[PDB]
Amino acid sequence: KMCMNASCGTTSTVEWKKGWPLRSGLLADLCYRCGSAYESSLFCEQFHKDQSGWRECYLCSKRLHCGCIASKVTIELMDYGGVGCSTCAC
Amino acid sequence: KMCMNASCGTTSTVEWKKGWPLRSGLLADLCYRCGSAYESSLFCEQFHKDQSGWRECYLCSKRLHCGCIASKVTIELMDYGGVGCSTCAC
Ligand SMILES: [Zn+2]
Ligand SMILES: [Zn+2]
Ligand SMILES: [Zn+2]
Ligand SMILES: [Zn+2]
Ligand SMILES: [Zn+2]
Ligand SMILES: [Zn+2]
Repeated sequence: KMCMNASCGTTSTVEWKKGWPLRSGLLADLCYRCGSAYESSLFCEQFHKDQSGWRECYLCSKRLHCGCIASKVTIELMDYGGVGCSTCAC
Repeated sequence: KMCMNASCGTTSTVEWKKGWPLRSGLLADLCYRCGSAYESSLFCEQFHKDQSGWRECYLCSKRLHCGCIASKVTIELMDYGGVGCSTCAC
């Protein structure tokens, strides 16, 4: 196992964890630190701050990391453009 | 019918066209101008230049409008972050 957080990529951790669904449909491997962040639903806030792709929810203005598999399940693409939190879209 | 391009929204056009799949699974209505842009695969280049969400393909650096239903079918979310054109990912 290797942690699938590119900025991390450790092979040693006190405990392995699971992350997002891969394009294979299988579930990514994360180290204890990165996996804890993912479970907290703050993976992209913690690791992808500098990256391109951030938009704002159309209703609450929460920052949403688009074009990113790690946040895919929490972002709704809206019918006429833009994105919403799963809360605010549904 | 009303063109589902928010910057447009006309109700009069010489010819109606179809756009992206809606979250209902049905297919959006676009006027002749916006629909032509969509068929050309340059809708987001033509209308969403100023918007947030643009990333670069991990391999060819093409600009890809993420968090956007109009480009959803042309963008692959990669297993470890970032995006690729359908060409470069597959
Ligand atoms: Zn890690
Ligand atoms: Zn992210
Ligand atoms: Zn929201
Ligand atoms: Zn139009
Ligand atoms: Zn777009
Ligand atoms: Zn590409």
